Amino acid sequence: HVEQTYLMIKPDGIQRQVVGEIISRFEKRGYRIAAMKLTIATPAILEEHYAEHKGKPFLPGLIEKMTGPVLCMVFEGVDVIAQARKMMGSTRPGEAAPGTIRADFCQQAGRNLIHGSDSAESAKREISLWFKPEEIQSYKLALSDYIFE
Amino acid sequence: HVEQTYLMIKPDGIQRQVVGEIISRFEKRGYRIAAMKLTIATPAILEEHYAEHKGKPFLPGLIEKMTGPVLCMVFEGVDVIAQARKMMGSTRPGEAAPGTIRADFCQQAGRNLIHGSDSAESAKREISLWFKPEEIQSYKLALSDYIFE
Amino acid sequence: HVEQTYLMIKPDGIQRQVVGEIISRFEKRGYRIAAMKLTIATPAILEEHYAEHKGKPFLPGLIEKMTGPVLCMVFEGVDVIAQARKMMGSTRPGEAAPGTIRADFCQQAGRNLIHGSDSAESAKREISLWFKPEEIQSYKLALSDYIFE
Amino acid sequence: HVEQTYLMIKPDGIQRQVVGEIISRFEKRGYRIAAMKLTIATPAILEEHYAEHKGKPFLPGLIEKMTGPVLCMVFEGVDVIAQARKMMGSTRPGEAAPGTIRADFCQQAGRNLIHGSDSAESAKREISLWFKPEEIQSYKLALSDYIFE
Amino acid sequence: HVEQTYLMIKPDGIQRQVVGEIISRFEKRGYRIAAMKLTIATPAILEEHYAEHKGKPFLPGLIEKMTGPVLCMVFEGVDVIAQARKMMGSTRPGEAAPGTIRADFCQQAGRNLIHGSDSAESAKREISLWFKPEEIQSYKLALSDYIFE
Amino acid sequence: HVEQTYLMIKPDGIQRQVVGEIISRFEKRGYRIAAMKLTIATPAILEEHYAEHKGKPFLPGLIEKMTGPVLCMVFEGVDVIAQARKMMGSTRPGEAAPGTIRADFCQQAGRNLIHGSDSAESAKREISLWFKPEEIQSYKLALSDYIFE
Ligand SMILES: Nc1nc2c(ncn2[C@@H]2O[C@H](COP(=O)(O)O)[C@@H](O)[C@H]2O)c(=O)[nH]1
Ligand SMILES: Nc1nc2c(ncn2[C@@H]2O[C@H](COP(=O)(O)O)[C@@H](O)[C@H]2O)c(=O)[nH]1
Ligand SMILES: Nc1nc2c(ncn2[C@@H]2O[C@H](COP(=O)(O)O)[C@@H](O)[C@H]2O)c(=O)[nH]1
Ligand SMILES: Nc1nc2c(ncn2[C@@H]2O[C@H](COP(=O)(O)O)[C@@H](O)[C@H]2O)c(=O)[nH]1
Ligand SMILES: Nc1nc2c(ncn2[C@@H]2O[C@H](COP(=O)(O)O)[C@@H](O)[C@H]2O)c(=O)[nH]1
Ligand SMILES: Nc1nc2c(ncn2[C@@H]2O[C@H](COP(=O)(O)O)[C@@H](O)[C@H]2O)c(=O)[nH]1
Ligand SMILES: [Mg+2]
Ligand SMILES: [Mg+2]
Repeated sequence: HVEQTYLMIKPDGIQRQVVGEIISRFEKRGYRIAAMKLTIATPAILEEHYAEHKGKPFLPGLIEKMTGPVLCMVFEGVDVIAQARKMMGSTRPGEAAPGTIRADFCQQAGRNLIHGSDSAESAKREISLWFKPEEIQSYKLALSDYIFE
Repeated sequence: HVEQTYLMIKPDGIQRQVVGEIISRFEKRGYRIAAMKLTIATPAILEEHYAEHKGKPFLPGLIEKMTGPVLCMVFEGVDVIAQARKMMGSTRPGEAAPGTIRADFCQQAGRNLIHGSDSAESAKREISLWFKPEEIQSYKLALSDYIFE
Repeated sequence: HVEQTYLMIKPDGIQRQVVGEIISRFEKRGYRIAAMKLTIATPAILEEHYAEHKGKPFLPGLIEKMTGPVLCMVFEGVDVIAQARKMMGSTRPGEAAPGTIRADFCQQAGRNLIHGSDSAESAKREISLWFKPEEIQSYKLALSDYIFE
Repeated sequence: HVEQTYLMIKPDGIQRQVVGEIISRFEKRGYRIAAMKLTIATPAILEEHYAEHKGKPFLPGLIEKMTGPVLCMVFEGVDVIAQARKMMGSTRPGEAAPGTIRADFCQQAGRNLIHGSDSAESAKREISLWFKPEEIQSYKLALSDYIFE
Repeated sequence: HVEQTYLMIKPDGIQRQVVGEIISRFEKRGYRIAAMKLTIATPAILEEHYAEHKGKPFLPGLIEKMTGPVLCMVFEGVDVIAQARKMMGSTRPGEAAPGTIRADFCQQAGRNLIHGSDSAESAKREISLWFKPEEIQSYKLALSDYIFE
Repeated sequence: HVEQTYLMIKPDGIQRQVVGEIISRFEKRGYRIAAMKLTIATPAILEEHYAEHKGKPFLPGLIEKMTGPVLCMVFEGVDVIAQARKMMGSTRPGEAAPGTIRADFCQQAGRNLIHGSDSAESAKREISLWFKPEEIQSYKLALSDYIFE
C-alpha cells in the first residue's frame, strides 16, 4: 500500500546547504529512503527529465539553472507522490502554503529548491532516468508498526 | 477567559520518541501545562475514553492500537480546545495542513500521534477520566502579561 | 525586482526572547536584512505609526502595550511586503494558518508578537518613520544567484 | 544492563517553557520515559528530597526556590544516571560545558533548570519518594535493536 | 551583578544568513538584548576596533574581510563577557569545543562569524565605539525571577 | 587547502531516521558534499572496509551489525578528516563530549550511528573502496568567500 516518488534537490538546495533539512522533513513522516545519490546534472539528462517542455522558451534558462550538483532521491510511503507535492508546495513560492518547503525557503519559481514527480507514471519515468536498478534499496523500517495502520 | 483541554500522546508518539517535540509545540504558544502523566492505556479505560464509539465495528482495532504507553496532558490557554485541534490537524495526516502535527509527522489516521478533546463537554469528561482533581496543578505563567491581552 | 518592508518585533517578542527565531524565519527565505535597530518605542512615535487609528477607542491601550522595547527591522526580497504578511499570519492568532508566526507563537491579537507593513505605501511610510536613510544598508547577498531568477 | 534515574525539571524550566526541549534531549539518545508527572513541589517533600542538606544554612532558600511546579521524570538507559549528569552539566551553568543543558539555558546555580540523581542509591531513593511503584511504566522501545549493542 | 559585553556578527554571519541562530543562542540563556544595530563596517572604524593590531601584517586583510555588513549587539547577563567568549569558542574553529558557535559553524579563524569583547575594559571601549548612548536600552526581563538566583 | 573524508551513516542512523540531522551538522560548517550514495552494505565490502580487524573476535558480529542500509558520504573542508572525527565524538558514546554526534544521539559503541575516516591514508582508502571516481563531484560552494580565509 506504499508507493515511491522521485525527489531531487536542485542546485540551489545544495548551494544554500539545506540538504539535511530537506531530508529531515521527509524522514519526519516515516518515509523511507529507498535511493539517494549526489550527481552533477548535465544538459542531456535534463533535456530528458524536462522532455515535456522541449521547445518552450523557458527551457534553455531552466536547464542552465539546473546544470549543477543535485541530490537524486527516492522516498517510499503511503500516497507519497501526492504527499511530497503537498509538502513541497506550489511551484511559485509566493503561492505556496506556509509550512511547505517552497514557502519556508524560497522566493521565485526558477529557484524553488526541489523537484518531485507529479504522478505515478512520471515517478517511474524519472526514477528510471536518474537511477540504475542496483541503486534502489529494499529494506523495512523498524518503526513500521507505529507508522502504518 | 482561558479553557483547559485534554491532549494525549498515543503509543506511536511515545515509540517514535517525539514527546518533547509535541510538548514544545504547545508551550510555544504560551499554553500552560496543568497536568501531565505517563501511563499505559488499558482496554477498560480506553472503552470509557471512546464511549461514543460503543458498538461500532472499528472500535476493537482502535482499542488495540491505543493499548500501550501514553502521555496524558492538560493544557490551558485561550480557546485552547479548538486551537489544539487546529494544531493537530485533520484526522487523516494526508488531509492535514502543512505545519500541523499530523501533517508533519504522520501518514495514516490509525497512527496519527495524538488525541485532543473535540469540545468543552468532551474536555471536561476526558480530564476527569484520566486525572484526579488533585493531579491538576494551578499556577500562573510568569510571562502572562505578554501572552494575554 | 525586490522591495523592502518594515517589520517590528513588539515588546512581547522581546520579553518572550524569540527575536532570533523570528529573524531566522525571514532569513530562511533569502530575505536580506537592510536595517535593524533595538529601541524603546515612545507614545510620540507610536501615535504617528498608528496615525490611521487616531480617535479610535482602542488606540490609547494599543500605544500602552507597545510602549516598551521593540526591534525595528527592514527586510528586502521579491514581493516581501505581501509575503511577510502571509508569514506573520492573520491579526488574530486563532484565525492564523498553522506555520505562520502568529499561529505558532501566540494566542490573542493584542499580543501577536510582530508588526509588518500592510502595503507598499505603508512600507515606505513606516521605514521612513523609524529609520533615517543613513541607517538603511545596501549590500548584495552572496547567494543571490541561487535565490533569484 | 540499563539503569533508571530520577530527573526533575525545576520551576524555572516550567516557567521558561522549555519542558519539551529538555525531554527531547533525553529522547534523542534513545532513553526511555518510564515515568512522568507534573506536580507542585511543597516544602515537606522537598525536605525529604534534600535530606542530605539537613541543617545547612542554604537549605531554606533552596526549598523556597524549588517550591513551585515541577516535572518529575524517570528515564531508563545504559549508564543513564552518570550520563544524565553529564548532559545536565556542572551545577554552575558558568562552569558547565557547551552543549549541556545548564550551559545552554542558564546563568546561575540557583536557577539551573533541572535536577538529576547523583548515584544509584540516590536514584532509587528519589524515584521512591516522588513516584509510587504503580506509576513506573514498563515497555520496550521499538528501536531497541538499533540503540543497544 | 550583571555586566554587558559587545558582540558583533561579522559579514560571514550576515552573508551565511545565520543571524537569527546566533541571537537565539544568547537569548536562550536569558541574556538581555540591550542594543542592536545593523551597519556596514568601514576601514576607519575597523582600524579603531582593531587598534591593538595596528601595523601587524595580517591587519589589512582582516579589515578587508570585515568591510561589509555587521550586526552590532550588546548583551547583558551574569559574567556575560567571559561567558560569551566561552560560547563563541576558540578563535580558531578547529580548536573550539563542540557546541560553541565557531566549532558548530566555521572552519578558519579569518571567517569565524562573530566578535566578542575580551575584557571589561574592551567592552566599554567597543560599546562606545560602535554605539551612541541613545542606542543602549534599559529595561528588565519579565522572566528575571527564574533566570537570576 | 581542503581535504576529503569518508563518512558513513550506519544502519542505526538510517533506521532511527536521523540522516537529515547528521547531514545538517556537516553542512552547518560549510563542508561540501562531494559524494553521497545509499546502499546496502555486504559482508564482502565490509571485510575490506574493516581489513585492519581481520582475525579479531569482534569482527564477525561487527560485520553482522553493519550488514544493512548505509549512507556513504564524502565531505570536503579544511582539516575535515580530523574535524569530522571531533564532531562524531569518542567511539564510546558515554565517553564522547556533549555536542558531538555520538554523545547527543547514542548510548553504546556498537550502535554509534556513524563512521568517519581516522586518517588521511584511511580516508583515501575508504573513499576509493565505496566510491568510483566518477561518483565524486567537483563544484565550488557559492559562499566560499565567507567560509575560507
Ligand atoms: N482506516 C481508518 N480510518 C479512520 C481512522 N480514524 C478515522 N478514520 C476515518 O477518517 C475519516 C476522516 O476523519 P474526520 O476528518 O472526519 O475526523 C472518517 O470518516 C473516518 O471514517 C482510523 O484510525 N483508521
Ligand atoms: N472509522 C474509524 N474512526 C476512528 C478510528 N479511530 C478513531 N476514529 C475516530 O477519530 C476520532 C479521533 O480519534 P482519537 O484521536 O480520539 O483516537 C475518534 O473519536 C473517532 O471518531 C478507527 O479505527 N476507525
Ligand atoms: N480593533 C483593533 N484593531 C487593532 C488593534 N491593534 C492593531 N489593530 C489592527 O491591526 C493592524 C496591525 O497593527 P499592529 O498593531 O500589528 O502594528 C492595525 O493597523 C489595525 O488595523 C487593536 O487594539 N484593536
Ligand atoms: N549561590 C549558590 N551556590 C550554589 C548553589 N548550588 C550549588 N552552589 C555552589 O556551587 C559550587 C559548585 O557546585 P558543584 O560543581 O560542586 O556541584 C558548590 O561548592 C556550591 O557551594 C545554589 O543554588 N546557589
Ligand atoms: N551551597 C549550596 N548548594 C546548593 C544549593 N542548592 C543546591 N545545592 C547543591 O547542589 C546539588 C544539586 O542541586 P539539585 O539540582 O538537587 O537542587 C544539591 O544536592 C546540593 O548539593 C544552594 O542554594 N546552596
Ligand atoms: N573492540 C572493538 N572495536 C571496535 C568495534 N567496532 C569498531 N571498533 C573500533 O572503532 C573503529 C571505528 O570503526 P567503525 O565501526 O566506526 O567503522 C574501528 O576501526 C575499531 O578500531 C567492535 O565491535 N569492537
Ligand atoms: Mg502587523
Ligand atoms: Mg568511525
